[PDB]
Amino acid sequence: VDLENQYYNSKALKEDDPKAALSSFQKVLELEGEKGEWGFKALKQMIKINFKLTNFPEMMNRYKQLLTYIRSAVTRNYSEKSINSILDYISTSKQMDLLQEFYETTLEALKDAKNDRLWFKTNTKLGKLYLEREEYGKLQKILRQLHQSCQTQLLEIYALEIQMYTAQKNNKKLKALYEQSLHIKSAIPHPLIMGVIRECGGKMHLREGEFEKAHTDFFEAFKNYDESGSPRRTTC
Repeated sequence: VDLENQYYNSKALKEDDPKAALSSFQKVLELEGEKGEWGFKALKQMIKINFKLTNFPEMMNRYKQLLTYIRSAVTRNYSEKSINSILDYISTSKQMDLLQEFYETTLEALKDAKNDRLWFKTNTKLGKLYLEREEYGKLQKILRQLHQSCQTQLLEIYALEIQMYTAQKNNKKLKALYEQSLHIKSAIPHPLIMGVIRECGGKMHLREGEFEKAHTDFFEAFKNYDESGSPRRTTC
């Protein structure tokens, strides 16, 4: 039944040059869409060539065409892996000034209650891009959504909150957040985050006057920064 579409997708996959190949992928899409997993794969390749060579708004258009096979046609797992890989390619190639908008459209299209890690990790990395952008207004909305997703990951949300208030320079809030973050640390995996909050916890203890607790905090933070790497290792 799908014997044709498979072959035309595989035929358009070759060619090397995007000249005439993109129109062939468009012909694969123009076969009446009935499945349509092969149209998704055709557009996925179209995306893979578009941001890598020349024009970007066309990539945004074809990515918006990709964001229709999330719930219907193609399964959530294959779409998750495809979006993740595509986002990694753009992150390695170009910077925030294009990537942030694609992250935003991805989160705008993923309006689904069953999205657990799919919503979270995208919103978290967008939060990091919004930290690099020097935006703190909409970052609070992002952090509101991330905090309300639970009320492992909560410590990440607390680490982003602390990262925001480190630039905002609100000491009392950072003290409250660290004292709240100590509760979640009891049953948790082993990432870098555990040593990030501790750095602030050290500085806070220097602000209050407790130098021994600051010493232990900076020692354990330095151990975590030794396990991950520099630039914060030397400063810690």
